[PDB]
Amino acid sequence: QISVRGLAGVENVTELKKNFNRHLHFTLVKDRNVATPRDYYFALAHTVRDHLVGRWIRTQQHYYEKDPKRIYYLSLEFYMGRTLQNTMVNLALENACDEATYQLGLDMEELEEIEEDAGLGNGGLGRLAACFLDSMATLGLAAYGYGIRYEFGIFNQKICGGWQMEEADDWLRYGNPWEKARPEFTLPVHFYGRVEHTSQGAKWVDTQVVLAMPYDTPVPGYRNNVVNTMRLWSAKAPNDFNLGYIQAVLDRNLAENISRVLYPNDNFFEGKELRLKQEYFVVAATLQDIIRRFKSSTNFDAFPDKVAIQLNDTHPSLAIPELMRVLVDLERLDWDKAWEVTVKTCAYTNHTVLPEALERWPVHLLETLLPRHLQIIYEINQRFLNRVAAAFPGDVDRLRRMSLVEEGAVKRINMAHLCIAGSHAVNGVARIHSEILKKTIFKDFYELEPHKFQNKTNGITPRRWLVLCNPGLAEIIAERIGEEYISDLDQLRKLLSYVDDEAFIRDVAKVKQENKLKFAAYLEREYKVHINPNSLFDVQVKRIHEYKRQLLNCLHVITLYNRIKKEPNKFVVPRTVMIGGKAAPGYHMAKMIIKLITAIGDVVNHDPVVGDRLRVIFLENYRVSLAEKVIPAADLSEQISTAGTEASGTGNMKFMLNGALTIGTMDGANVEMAEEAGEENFFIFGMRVEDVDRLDQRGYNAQEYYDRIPELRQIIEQLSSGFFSPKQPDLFKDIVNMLMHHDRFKVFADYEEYVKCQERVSALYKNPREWTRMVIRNIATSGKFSSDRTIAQYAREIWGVEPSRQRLPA
Amino acid sequence: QISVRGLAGVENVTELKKNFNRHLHFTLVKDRNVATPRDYYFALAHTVRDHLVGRWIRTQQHYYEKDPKRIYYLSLEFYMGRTLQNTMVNLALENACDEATYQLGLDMEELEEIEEDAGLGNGGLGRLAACFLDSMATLGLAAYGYGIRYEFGIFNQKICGGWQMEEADDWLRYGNPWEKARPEFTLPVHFYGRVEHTSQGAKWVDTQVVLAMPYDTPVPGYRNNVVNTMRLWSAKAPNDFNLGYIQAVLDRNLAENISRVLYPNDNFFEGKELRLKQEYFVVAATLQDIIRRFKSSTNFDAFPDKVAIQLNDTHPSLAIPELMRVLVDLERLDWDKAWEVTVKTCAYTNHTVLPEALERWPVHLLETLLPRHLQIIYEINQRFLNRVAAAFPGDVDRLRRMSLVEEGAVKRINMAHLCIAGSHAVNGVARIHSEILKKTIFKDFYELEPHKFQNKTNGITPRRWLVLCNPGLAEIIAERIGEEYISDLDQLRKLLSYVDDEAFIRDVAKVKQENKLKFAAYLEREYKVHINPNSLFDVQVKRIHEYKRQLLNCLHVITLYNRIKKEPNKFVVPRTVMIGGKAAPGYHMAKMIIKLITAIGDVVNHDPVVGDRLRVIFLENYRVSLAEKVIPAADLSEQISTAGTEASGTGNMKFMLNGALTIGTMDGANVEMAEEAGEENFFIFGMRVEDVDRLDQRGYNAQEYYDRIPELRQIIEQLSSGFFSPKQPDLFKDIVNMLMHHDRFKVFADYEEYVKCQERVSALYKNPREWTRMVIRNIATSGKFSSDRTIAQYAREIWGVEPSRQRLPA
Ligand SMILES: Nc1ccn([C@@H]2O[C@H](CO)[C@@H](O)[C@H](O)[C@H]2O)c(=O)n1
Ligand SMILES: Nc1ccn([C@@H]2O[C@H](CO)[C@@H](O)[C@H](O)[C@H]2O)c(=O)n1
Ligand SMILES: *Cc1c(COP(=O)(O)O)cnc(C)c1O
Ligand SMILES: *Cc1c(COP(=O)(O)O)cnc(C)c1O
Repeated sequence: QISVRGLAGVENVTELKKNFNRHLHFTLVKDRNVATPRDYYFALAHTVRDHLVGRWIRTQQHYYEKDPKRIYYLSLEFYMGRTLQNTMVNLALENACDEATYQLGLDMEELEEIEEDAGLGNGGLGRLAACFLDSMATLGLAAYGYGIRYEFGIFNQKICGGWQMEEADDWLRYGNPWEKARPEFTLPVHFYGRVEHTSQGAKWVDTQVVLAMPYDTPVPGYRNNVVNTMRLWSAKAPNDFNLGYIQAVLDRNLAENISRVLYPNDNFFEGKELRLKQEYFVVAATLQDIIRRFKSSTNFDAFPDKVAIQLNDTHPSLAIPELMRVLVDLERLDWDKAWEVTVKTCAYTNHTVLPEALERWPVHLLETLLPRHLQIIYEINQRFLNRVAAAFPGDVDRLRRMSLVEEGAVKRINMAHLCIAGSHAVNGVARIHSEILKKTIFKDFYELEPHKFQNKTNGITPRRWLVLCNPGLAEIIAERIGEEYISDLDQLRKLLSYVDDEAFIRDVAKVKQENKLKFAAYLEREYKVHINPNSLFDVQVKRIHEYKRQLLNCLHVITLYNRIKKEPNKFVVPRTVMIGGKAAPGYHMAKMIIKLITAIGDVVNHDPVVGDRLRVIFLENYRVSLAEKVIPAADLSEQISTAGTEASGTGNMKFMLNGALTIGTMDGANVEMAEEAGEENFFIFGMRVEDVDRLDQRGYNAQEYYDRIPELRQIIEQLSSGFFSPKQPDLFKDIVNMLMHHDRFKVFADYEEYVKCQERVSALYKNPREWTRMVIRNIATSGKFSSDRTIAQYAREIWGVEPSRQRLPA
Repeated sequence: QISVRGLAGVENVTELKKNFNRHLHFTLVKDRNVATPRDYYFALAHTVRDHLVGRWIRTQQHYYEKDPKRIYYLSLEFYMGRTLQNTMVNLALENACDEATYQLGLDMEELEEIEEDAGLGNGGLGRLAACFLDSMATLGLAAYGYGIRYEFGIFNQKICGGWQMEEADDWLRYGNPWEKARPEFTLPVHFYGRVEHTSQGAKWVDTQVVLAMPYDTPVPGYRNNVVNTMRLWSAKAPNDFNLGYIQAVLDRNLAENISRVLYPNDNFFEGKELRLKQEYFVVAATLQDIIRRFKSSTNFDAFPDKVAIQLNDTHPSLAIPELMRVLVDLERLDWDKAWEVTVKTCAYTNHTVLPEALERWPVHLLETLLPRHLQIIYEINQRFLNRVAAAFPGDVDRLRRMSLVEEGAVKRINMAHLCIAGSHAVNGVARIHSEILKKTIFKDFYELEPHKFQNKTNGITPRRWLVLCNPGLAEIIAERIGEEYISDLDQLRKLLSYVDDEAFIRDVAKVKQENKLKFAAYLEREYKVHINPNSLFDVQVKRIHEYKRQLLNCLHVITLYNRIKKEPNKFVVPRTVMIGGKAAPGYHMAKMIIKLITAIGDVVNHDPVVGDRLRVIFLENYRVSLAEKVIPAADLSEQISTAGTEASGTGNMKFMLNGALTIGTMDGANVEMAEEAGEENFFIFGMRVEDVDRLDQRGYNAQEYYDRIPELRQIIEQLSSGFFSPKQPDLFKDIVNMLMHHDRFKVFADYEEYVKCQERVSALYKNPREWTRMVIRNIATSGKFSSDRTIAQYAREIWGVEPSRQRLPA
């Protein structure tokens, strides 16, 4: 059908069809008379999977022959989403498969909607890992993703009575055709026990053993025949476990619960034992696998030359003391040499500066669960502080500030401090975030070892986030500059020479209109909700959190509503305000924010005077597959976190690449995006980081804004009086109280400028031609935000390996 | 290689090889350089499985088109064993596969040893179900096996320090290539709740829901292209289950524990709630499936004409009140009509008369778990007793004896009484057992409804128990009378005309010698134990239980030992005494019996004076795959249960078909076996049922035998004094005490005659020619014991369907 989707050759279509029927028969054991759409989806998935195996096997054989340096990306989250379409895109089988299923009398798009999302992540951090695996394979790096195969991923969100309800994400129910169990490579992981000091070295004994069973999933690069591996561990009890009889067998669940479910917290630390077990489980099994592969290439001096371990945040920070444990206790290396190897092998990536998100584990927990690791951590701390004391003689407070051990009610281990000490590189995820790390929370560490600190601005893969979700846009772009940009996004700059091209302007605007129509139809299909395709699509999708300020968006919405009710017969640009995202189960304020959003919709969407001029919809169960649908349909991207809180953000990049203009604060990557496109082509507003600091030094008093802004006051009074909750007048008392007395994120401080900026957005939307020209300038300068650029920088500046675009023989 | 194993055509071998490589590559994702024997086993299994699918699909389509009466065999146990070789035998692919793997450079026998046993059973009852499925498919019946897919089957037995140790049977660890999950057919099962009585009928509400997910396994008939289905249910929690957040997800295990593990009891009832849940779980899911299939053929009058439900013991007895519940509460039929349908649909098979094995569930358990079913049971009881009262006016004791409700400390429901009342047929499993049912425990029921009582003597499938495990014997037999006997075992009688044939006598004896050599080699291979292949193989394999009297065997062994020590330089026929079997985890006496056996071996096997004249080995982890190895190698089959206790026995039939002579009591099927072969060709001894009764009436006093039998006294003194347990002189005090004061099975009463009979066995073994001629007379008359004969009788006399030998188009 379309160019970028590959060729539909006669031979290939014929071969796909026969293999499709073969799997339906032999694999699914069904016939065309009893087969259901799900059956057809699986027949197609297995057919596509077959094309991966040959490449998968030779890629791994290749790495064996050449023995390049291996990159191990450790993460407790991999937000993969669906795999079928992505695989077809990277293998250039999309048009062929579409034609083949068409000839078999089936609609491939219908079949793609049957695949469950692999929701093994919470949000940005997990999605970044997913985009990174794609870029590493596309850049020909010998990389391996290592994580946990959760039986239940992020919960499915249902909205009942306007409230979020959670339900188990049983994503493996019908089976996962993409994974391959490798029980032959099962490894043991130890817990509890005690430390015994003998003649030669310490020994960790009397431990409880839990088996780690690996499952491998292929990660295809973009049309280069490279297929890397993502290995996820599953917990299994040994057969002699707890071995009345019946109970012992039933108690096997205790050990296997380790890989049962993903903790649903976004930017928030919960110090539960089960979570600590998951963190060690992934680290212990992974390191054994790494060392095994290394030995099958004694001389650990070359370990750093053949291995690179990237820690996605502090979640897998135990890799540092675990590596030391193995080298010292098992391999018998002296401490100093072991430490040298560890530091040169590990690298740490920080993703946030929010205090409540940093991991600080209670010493009593580590003491009971991992006694040997606690001893190693103390030793690491002791030697680290000796170095600090020698560099800053007499600075006793610096010593207490930099310690890995925090004193107080309960002693805790600061995992971030542990990561900085044991890594040769520490990076932030956006220029401003990395600068904040050096000026604030890690200032002491930066002064001790300035060379360790770097920046690696985040990115997104243009395969899934452009070609896959927006083929219409990828096509009109390819028509003008070719297909090369898909693996070299910087080429989009060439589109700048078409900003005055009347044909292109029309095509860009047409693609957007088509996406909006398709999404508007979807909302009625699966959610039965009417919306005006002609209105401006104002969307904010991301996890619900106070720092992301969905509340500021709500205030604007209510303002628009009050203004209409004030001057009913006055013209206003029609808007469809869409807000979506999940709230962590135990985050009360976040759940109240979702309720407020639906409550506003209940009032606004049923007011006759408003008509189709303003709609407020809450997008239920926001996840990767839904993002691929709503982002291509958006006109306005809301990125309004309080300056200094959103480390980078990645959703912002997805919107920019797909034709949406951005309204946001100078926070995270927004700064670099505005810098690339030009501030005149971005809708910036609000306090800058320096302004927030000034306000804090002076003291933030929300009452002041309430007293001086009539429109704001009216909104707060509506909330308090029950205007949005008739039957429950004080339903939103907590929200008002927080906004008025303890708003850590200064919602009111940016209200005026936000509303003003939004007016400028509406003014531009009234001029179709100029709105589209600004969109073109955004798309044309989004090249820097490709994860291929990010990974190439990690490769050269941290891992010490050269990326490759060379194809492998198919 | 051998005739009975089929042809190895050029086309077939070529096709098998290419498909083998295809699966190794595409299915296992491996190459010949990294593939392990397990990998090769799976490549072969998938290759063989492919040949099943076509036949499997058309067989089921066939039943849809013709709509014959369906047979549903409900059992909580299906002792299947391995599936690879059995599938090849029934599809006539054995020689072709052997040749193909040979050309690929692999030993197929080595690969077959890698497959885990499907140990979803405890012993005879479970194995019978397995043999029955094979015969039903071979006889072209539209039959379905329905059970539970236990995650853990019968435990693996390890022997440590002479004691049994149990370990989880994680048989699904590497995956099961034979099963096909059918999540699309998942059904809900209800538990707890309460009964609500409304205007029209009762309603079962406020129940907890557990999902039943089916897994289908193909059951191929013998070379007739018929492939039936065995559907096993797996427990799954609904996604809204218990829906802090984390705990709710983890608690899903509570519901899924229902299908976690098989209760390891043989001939013993344990009234645990979890077991009751398993029984209802299989019954509820199965009945919904049956009715669904029936409706997809309102007129429930024809239900009995299209459906037959066979209850394997009382384990699935809840099917009776569950069927009533559905017809009355859901379909709205009047009681009388519903009862008529139920009775004509259900049939019950009793497998034992031991009081401790009968199911008697506490009313308080049913009351809490299945409130509606308890009400229905009371109603059934009320109407049943009204019928008894009308037939035997004034006989109040009969009323209390026949009630389904037993009074006492705690009220219980007698499931056996429930089954007789709600079934149109009740059968025993051997002539003598069925007669005992009518004369004793079910005497009252027989007098009320004589027509319901039948006999269906058990049998074993000659495919697995002859062709598969003893190809050498199947071959020499086929050489003389053809291959027809494999599906018509009665033809073995033609072998009677070869009893004087010198060539045949030599071949029969040669096959046995080869089997013994092969097994002797196996014992050293996997268990490192030396044995003399020239000695007589005296084996007793079956679950450990006091009624099976492994203790009587031990007494004989010790007698042989003492006699040798008494007259060292006297000649005696060399013997290798092999005893094997698992003991239920909570059965103390059974565990002490295993310890005694090993202790005897410790003494006997290391006594220089004995030499290679006597060896005592305990066969560890006895299971189906081990039975297929030891039975073909046995010379003497020990079937020595106390007369009246072994309902039928089936191991006895396996030994008879494979060339072993039998020493046993006139119990169970032994009676019919001796009758078929002729008592002169059987080694019968001991009390007959009538003798046991006489002894009980008089009072069994073990002391009497101890006082009058010097040799017996010596043995008891050796046991008591610690002769077999030096470091622990009183280790076997419990055994001695039981034997002397409370032996329910009169071990001493049969001692003298047993020892005497054993001497007659040794005398015959000294004459090779005559021993073999007697063996030939046994093999030649074992035809009656084929499960094809048993099933044909069930079909005609109970289910009302005609068996068919006609092939289906392949
Ligand atoms: N636990 C955490 C910490 C940070 N983050 C997020 O990670 C992404 C990727 O770097 C950032 O772009 C985002 O700004 C940050 O909040 C997250 O999703 N979860
Ligand atoms: N729970 C029980 C009850 C009887 N049985 C057994 O069933 C078989 C098959 O009919 C009989 O041959 C055997 O005699 C009996 O003990 C058993 O294995 N388990
Ligand atoms: C891209 C993405 C995110 C991250 O969005 P931000 O706005 O950067 O927080 C979160 N969830 C999903 C499903 C995503 O695709
Ligand atoms: C045949 C068989 C049985 C039944 O044996 P009996 O001696 O009749 O009790 C038990 N276990 C296995 C593994 C069998 O194959």
